[PDB]
Amino acid sequence: YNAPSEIKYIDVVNTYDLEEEASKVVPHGGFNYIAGASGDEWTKRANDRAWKHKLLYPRLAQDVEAPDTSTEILGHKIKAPFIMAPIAAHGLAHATKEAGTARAVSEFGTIMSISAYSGATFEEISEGLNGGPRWFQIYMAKDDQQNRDILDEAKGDGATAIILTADSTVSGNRDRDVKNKFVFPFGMPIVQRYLRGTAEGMSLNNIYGASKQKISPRDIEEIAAHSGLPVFVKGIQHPEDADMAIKAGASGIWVSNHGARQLYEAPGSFDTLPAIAERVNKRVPIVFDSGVRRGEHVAKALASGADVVALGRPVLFGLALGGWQGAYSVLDYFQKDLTRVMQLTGSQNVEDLKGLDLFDNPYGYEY
Amino acid sequence: YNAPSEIKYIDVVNTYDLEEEASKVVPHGGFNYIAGASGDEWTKRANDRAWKHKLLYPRLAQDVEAPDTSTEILGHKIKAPFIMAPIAAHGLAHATKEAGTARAVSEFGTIMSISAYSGATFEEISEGLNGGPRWFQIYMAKDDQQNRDILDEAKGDGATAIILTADSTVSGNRDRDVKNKFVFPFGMPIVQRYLRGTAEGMSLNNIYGASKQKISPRDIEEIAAHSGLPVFVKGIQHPEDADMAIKAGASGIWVSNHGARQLYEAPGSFDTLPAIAERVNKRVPIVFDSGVRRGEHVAKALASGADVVALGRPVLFGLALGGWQGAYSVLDYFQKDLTRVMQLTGSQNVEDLKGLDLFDNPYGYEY
Amino acid sequence: YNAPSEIKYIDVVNTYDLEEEASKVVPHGGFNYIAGASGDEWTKRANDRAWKHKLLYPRLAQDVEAPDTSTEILGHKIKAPFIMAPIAAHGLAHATKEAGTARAVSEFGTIMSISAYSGATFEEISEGLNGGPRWFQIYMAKDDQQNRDILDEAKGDGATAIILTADSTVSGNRDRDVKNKFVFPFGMPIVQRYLTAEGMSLNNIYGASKQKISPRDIEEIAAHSGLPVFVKGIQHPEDADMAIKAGASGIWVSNHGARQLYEAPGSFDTLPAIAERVNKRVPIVFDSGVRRGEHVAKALASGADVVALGRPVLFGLALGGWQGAYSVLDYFQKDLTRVMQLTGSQNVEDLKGLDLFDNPYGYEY
Amino acid sequence: YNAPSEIKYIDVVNTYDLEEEASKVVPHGGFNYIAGASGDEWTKRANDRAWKHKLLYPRLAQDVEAPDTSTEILGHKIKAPFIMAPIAAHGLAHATKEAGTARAVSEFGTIMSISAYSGATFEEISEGLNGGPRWFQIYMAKDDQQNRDILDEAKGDGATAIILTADSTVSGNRDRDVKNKFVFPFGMPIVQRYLRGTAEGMSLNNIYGASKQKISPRDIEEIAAHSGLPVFVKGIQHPEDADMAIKAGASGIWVSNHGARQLYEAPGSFDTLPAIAERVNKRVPIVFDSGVRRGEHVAKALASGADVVALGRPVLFGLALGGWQGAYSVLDYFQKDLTRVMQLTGSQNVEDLKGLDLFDNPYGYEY
Ligand SMILES: Cc1cc2nc3c(=O)[nH]c(=O)nc-3n(C[C@H](O)[C@H](O)[C@H](O)COP(=O)(O)O)c2cc1C
Ligand SMILES: Cc1cc2nc3c(=O)[nH]c(=O)nc-3n(C[C@H](O)[C@H](O)[C@H](O)COP(=O)(O)O)c2cc1C
Ligand SMILES: Cc1cc2nc3c(=O)[nH]c(=O)nc-3n(C[C@H](O)[C@H](O)[C@H](O)COP(=O)(O)O)c2cc1C
Ligand SMILES: Cc1cc2nc3c(=O)[nH]c(=O)nc-3n(C[C@H](O)[C@H](O)[C@H](O)COP(=O)(O)O)c2cc1C
Repeated sequence: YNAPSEIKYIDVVNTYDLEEEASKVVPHGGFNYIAGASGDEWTKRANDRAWKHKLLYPRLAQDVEAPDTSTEILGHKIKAPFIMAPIAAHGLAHATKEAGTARAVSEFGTIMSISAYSGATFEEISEGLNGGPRWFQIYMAKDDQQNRDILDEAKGDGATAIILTADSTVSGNRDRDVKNKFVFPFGMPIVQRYLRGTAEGMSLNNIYGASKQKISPRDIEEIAAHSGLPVFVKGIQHPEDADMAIKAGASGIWVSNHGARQLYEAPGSFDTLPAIAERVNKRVPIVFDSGVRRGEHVAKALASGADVVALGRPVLFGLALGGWQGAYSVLDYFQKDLTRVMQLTGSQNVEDLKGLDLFDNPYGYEY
Repeated sequence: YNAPSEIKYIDVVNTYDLEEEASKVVPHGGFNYIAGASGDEWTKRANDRAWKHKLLYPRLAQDVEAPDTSTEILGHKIKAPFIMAPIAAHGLAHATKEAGTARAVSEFGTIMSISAYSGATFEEISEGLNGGPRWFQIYMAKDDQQNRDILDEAKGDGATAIILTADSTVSGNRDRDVKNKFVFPFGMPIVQRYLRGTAEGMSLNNIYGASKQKISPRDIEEIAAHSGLPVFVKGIQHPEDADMAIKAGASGIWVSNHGARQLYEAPGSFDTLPAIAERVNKRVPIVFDSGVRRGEHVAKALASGADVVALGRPVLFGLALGGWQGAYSVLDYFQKDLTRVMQLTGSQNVEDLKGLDLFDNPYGYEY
Repeated sequence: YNAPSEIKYIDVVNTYDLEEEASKVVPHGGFNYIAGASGDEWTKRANDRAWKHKLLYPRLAQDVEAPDTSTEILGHKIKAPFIMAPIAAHGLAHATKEAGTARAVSEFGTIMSISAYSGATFEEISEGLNGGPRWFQIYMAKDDQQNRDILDEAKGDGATAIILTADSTVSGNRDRDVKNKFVFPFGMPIVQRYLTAEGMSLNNIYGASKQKISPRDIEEIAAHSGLPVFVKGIQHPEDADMAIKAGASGIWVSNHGARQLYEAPGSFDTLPAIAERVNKRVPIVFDSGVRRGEHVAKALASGADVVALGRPVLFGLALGGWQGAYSVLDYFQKDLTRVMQLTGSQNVEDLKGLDLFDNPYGYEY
Repeated sequence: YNAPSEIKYIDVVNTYDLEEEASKVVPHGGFNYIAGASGDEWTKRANDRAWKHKLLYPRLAQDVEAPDTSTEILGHKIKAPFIMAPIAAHGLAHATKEAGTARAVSEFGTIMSISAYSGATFEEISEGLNGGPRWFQIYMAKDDQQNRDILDEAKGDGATAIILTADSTVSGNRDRDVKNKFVFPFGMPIVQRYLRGTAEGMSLNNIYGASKQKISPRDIEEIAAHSGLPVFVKGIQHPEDADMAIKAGASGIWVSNHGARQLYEAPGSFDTLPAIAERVNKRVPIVFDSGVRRGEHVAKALASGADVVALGRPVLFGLALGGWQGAYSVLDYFQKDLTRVMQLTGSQNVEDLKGLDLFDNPYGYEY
């Protein structure tokens, strides 16, 4: 598998351009595993276009200067209101894999979420983190002792939160991967204990098939009880699931449609956030993902009831283009992009973003 | 007329790509008679885009595993909540014609709808069905006695329901077939008695022209009284017609716009379904059709008041690609497609689909 | 300028296709005069896309057979609920000019509307019409004598109604015509008295015509002529009130095929508010974008009594003289007949009562 | 830097065509500095498409002839209800630069707004104006004394209003300029004092960066007191900013989004105008800009609460193609374009425009 290996900073004009730039250096199967989505990708497009539904106001004479992007979540002080989403198999994008990403996230000054489907070991990722905060994202085994073992290993590594991803009990209908007969070109060491052999050579379909299908609210209770860490439930698009998760002992709600990689013909993730936030009613923090590309998207999420957002495909494409420094350039971009938005919207700090008026655009994308 | 004749299973990634595939092995005229619709096909596009007006939510920690697609309608146990739509002249798609389709439907474990405009005889279809359940779809004669005879032969053959299609008293404005000067290359044995001759060489316009124009609610009561079978009324897009039909003695409502092949500049069929379901108020079963291409569509139709859906074009395209095995592959695709959708929506059985919350998408297709 | 000249029937599958086909037989400048509209033609597209705002229902077991398309308007019995709209300089389309259209309209069995900016004389047109009804559409001279004379000539020739066109006091911003330096290649007998048209822009022609039309003008035309008067060009309900009050016997809802005010609604979208104001006081003619039987149906379900046909008939004339134009009318009649059968309508009155499905998603659905 | 120099009238069919025409005579970097906007320019498109949201009615038999376009604002009599927007660096478009634009505006008979980021000195512009009225647009220095001098200097030149442009406290995300590495090829003599060096070679990001970031309502107060002139606050899109501005001593409101060059993923300017006009409630005059390309636009804006509009890009494109004569030709087109719209909408004068009904188009651009 010919993953790129060059390490270098990159100029980011916008993150959209990074997709096509990455397509030229990443192998065809892996690239399309990363970039693609369910069906004909209408819900991926909806994730993007949802940002035009609520528009930002420039505000004038607001007595603002040098906006501050720092915030805090569950007692982590972070440099900007975003974190790194859990993403499988970073080796598809760059030879330095999750250790590359981890170094970038750490030196930038935010939180790394570690996928259970990582192609790096905890030891390898930890080398990249170099002390930096990490949250571990579990894809559950069917066997209870194996979940206890995985969670114990995650906690031993330093995780300060557990992310239960529950929107992938079976795979999405990912046409590109089907058409490409995509299989993983390397192992997944954290979960291989419950796979039939090694992830190498398996389809995602069958790896999710090995994970737990019959997730119930008791799993949230049990993960909380066992780990003693705050538990996020990830993949929420319906507000009743945020109330269920909280009542089952969740410490955070992670609004997401898995980057449109899961259920097809579903809403753009952003359009779901306000009802979710209204139901959460500030009981616990909210992480939002699925389609964040610009500082304006960071701002709009917060104004709509998120505390932080999670970043995904653009960081991975930066990773492809420049290893840890390319991924860092993308994080840096987002920080600067937000800073501009903060200044022009009249926002001095992060809490101010959460209070912004939004202009309703009933005409949608074509205006 | 060089119809395809190969029999084989086929890979279905999505049903949409089956159209272009079928186009390369079906003669130009018949292919376009199958794919085409009225006018510039805006209402066919509407049938497809309607599915984006109501969007599915993924649901989490639902305690669902191995969902069951099995259901029952008018006492028939079927393997999934879909049945075969009545479609004329399957020999246009495949040399094995309706006998091929029958075998696929029967082997799969659902209901075959026999079109009065079949190019195959009752016994030739019965061959392929091998004992499997069948519903007969009447295009009425003007002559009362010819209707009684057609119903008698249908019932004698084993029909357990009669379907009256009443949205075709004259033909739609099918631009492709006008431009191609399409005429049928074979005969229609069941309705031949009222054609003045044979369907071979006749336009569809003139075949519809020979059937009954002055259909009335008495026709429904007469068919129910004579056959002694439950009667569906097919073609309904307005709720008042549902009230009419039930009052006239129908045992089922079949919501359909005939694949957009009849009235032009009409709504997408799915958009008309909630109003008709509300009016029906569970008094009889509802079959929905016109635009079903995905398991998501099956789920949405049920969530919106349908009890089952009927499949059309994609099963025909499958028949063209690999005979009965080809059509079978299509049925199997829909079954697996729906199973995924059930798992991700939190539906353990088919009844749970009927209670799903849908997200309203007032932006429509471009979002 | 050489207009086509061939006469023949045509196979009309839809009217949209006739635009491109005609483009291949009409000289460029003239064809684009016929086909073009103001600005980037956004409002002409709006006229066409408005039809998807209200959708028809198929209706079943309606006990209907052999629908009847015939109707009546201000005493004239017609074979279908449409008439020919007034259009200028038909010789741009076909050598046989307004006489060819006349004959088509006449044999088909509906009413012809005569433009004052016609290229043919009353007499040339009357031979075409062969005993058939006609409405004269006036563009007003700034001088009263000339209006009296035109009106008498028009009633002398046989006009049974008068159409006041009031939406063209100055021209639309027609970019095609400006880019093409388009000028009329021949003359308009009926109005040259206030100008020859040959070699002048439409801007300067409208320039000569009356800019300060007022409600008085409608009273006067009714008075002088003693014939039922239509006010043509209306898109706002208040002008329907203004009109009826000044003695109009009919409202003609229209935006001039989008050849006039730009960035305005599609014409069909304006129709309900106007019909509601009119409150069946006088008959309503509707135009600006009818292309299908479905459109005739929707306009009638929406408060119109008949529609007027424009572009497609003229494309039909380009292609095949009188016989082509006739094929288009025959198309519309048979197209309407299908829609009636599928919608559950036995007759034209049934069309005016159809329920329509509201589509708030618009054209892309 | 190869600015065009030809001086000639031009036959404007529509303003949109001027952009491509100008692109062939203006140097690449400059041209794209002028034409471009923030991000993917979605908000520049929204500026343009907002015009289709409210549609004009033709009105008949209105007894109207020879519409009068002239109007009055803050005691200037002007020939049509539009003025010239303050735009930096006309030298990017034409060697005659701001003196050329000035002559056109002066001869047409309206007001010139002078950008603090002019490439021409007050004297050069004054020569072109030849006694014509002028408003000066300030980009604030951070140093108080220096603002006093700038305003003293503008007042001495004959400014009869000051325009505070407050939506540019930092630059928009102008991807064209980033990608072209645009820097100014000449100086800005008026603001040299606070760049402490030439603008030549500097980016717009660093120029804005030198102007004042922390603009507060007190700045508006201090400018109105020190200058004794009516102050406009420019860049307003939210109704609260209009309240704030009038409260702080402003004598006019200027609704603008900087032609989409500033905050991205914001509304189209016109959609913001009614709510601002309702809040202002005729207390001061309103100038509207950002996307006016047609006479129909000027009408719609006045019908929506504007007193006059400000014209930007189309005028500069004219200047590129014809120096002062080409710019003049643009002003002349607008005036005739408006005149046609007055006649057909039944508007005898400018006040009549302000009373026009508009048709609400909820279907937006695609209809
Ligand atoms: C290539 C890829 C791999 C992913 N793998 C995982 C995973 O292992 N675990 C998980 O919880 N989410 C995973 N996600 C979803 C991300 O956590 C996140 O929801 C998504 O990337 C947000 O969408 P965006 O990148 O389009 O903005 C993955 C997403 C991508 C694109
Ligand atoms: C090629 C073709 C032939 C059809 N023939 C019949 C028929 O003979 N009888 C009938 O009731 N409906 C007929 N229909 C309508 C089908 O019952 C069904 O309503 C339609 O196929 C649903 O649209 P879809 O197939 O695009 O989903 C036909 C449809 C197609 C495409
Ligand atoms: C080429 C052309 C010339 C026209 N000339 C006139 C005219 O002289 N007087 C008039 O009242 N309307 C005129 N109209 C407007 C028509 O009466 C009618 O309102 C228009 O054709 C409706 O649009 P449609 O043909 O696109 O359906 C003209 C239209 C066209 C296309
Ligand atoms: C090249 C260019 C330079 C501009 N420079 C300035 C400026 O120096 N000061 C300012 O207040 N506005 C400036 N603007 C904004 C204009 O004042 C005005 O808001 C804008 O041109 C209106 O948008 P439109 O030209 O697309 O109609 C500029 C706009 C452009 C395109």
